[PDB]
Amino acid sequence: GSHMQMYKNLDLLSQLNERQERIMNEAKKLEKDLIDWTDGIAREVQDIV
Repeated sequence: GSHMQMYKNLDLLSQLNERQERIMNEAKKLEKDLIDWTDGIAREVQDIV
């Protein structure tokens, strides 16, 4: 009845939380790639200069 409807809706959090964890993972990835890019370019430019 009303309670099961309520529980099914509360349970949609599962999918939303999956998405939140994906986006957080992609932000961490991006941060690490930006750092590694910057460090890698600096080493290369130092090699040139």
